[PDB]
Amino acid sequence: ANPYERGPDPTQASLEASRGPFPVSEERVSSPVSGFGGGTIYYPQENNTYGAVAISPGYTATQSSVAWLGERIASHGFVVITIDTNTTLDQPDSRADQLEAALDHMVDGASSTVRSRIDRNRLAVMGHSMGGGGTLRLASRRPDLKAAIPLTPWHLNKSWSNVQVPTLIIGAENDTVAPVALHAEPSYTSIPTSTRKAYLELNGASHFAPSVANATIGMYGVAWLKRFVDEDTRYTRFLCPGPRTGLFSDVEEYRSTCPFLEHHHHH
Ligand SMILES: [Mg+2]
Ligand SMILES: [Mg+2]
Ligand SMILES: [Mg+2]
Repeated sequence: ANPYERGPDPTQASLEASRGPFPVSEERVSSPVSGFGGGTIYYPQENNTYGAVAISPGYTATQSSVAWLGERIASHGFVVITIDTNTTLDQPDSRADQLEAALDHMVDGASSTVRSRIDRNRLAVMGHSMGGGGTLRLASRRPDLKAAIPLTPWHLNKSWSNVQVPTLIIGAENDTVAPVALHAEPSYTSIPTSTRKAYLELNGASHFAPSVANATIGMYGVAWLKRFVDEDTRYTRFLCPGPRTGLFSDVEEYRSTCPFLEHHHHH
């Protein structure tokens, strides 16, 4: 059976809840750290190896705008760094470099407590807005990553025809900053159909929906990471065919390259 599985069997209820099943502790990153502005590493207290996730905030924002996400995701069994960027005005491709440097810091710069809890073969990135653009760029050039989740992404580039990393893009229907028509949707469509991918558009939502605790983002974010960072097929049933859409849905639409096919071993 899958040795990367962690935590009890998921339900809709457990994934929509404020916290996952794992108590978490934090490590503040040193002042001058190489390649990014600083951050907070959230890690399960329970001594095991977990996947690791770097999360970038957006233009004019700090780690505080994605702090909820780092704690919520860590509590489902992941090591998560929420970064500050060099400056709050850094553009998406700079945020891509800073996400990569944060991954390097978790495996090669953090305490033994942190390094010992990471399976460094199993890594993911996430980001809000320009951080979401950074997620796409880094994914484009690191096909070794297990997952990428751009949240209401902004990037001047719409063409991601090289991305092989399983990618879940969350768009916000009423986004006026990074309209899904100009960013999320063309970016999604350009990703090769051979890539495991999905696009979840939040009904009614604005650009800033990922900057505060959201049950839909939390549920689908966690389930994506479980499915791909942990290869956890207990989570496939939430992703494929995916959430109910329409008028009383929190989801306006959902696209995917479902089904998501598994590999396996015999004991
Ligand atoms: Mg086994
Ligand atoms: Mg709608
Ligand atoms: Mg749409």
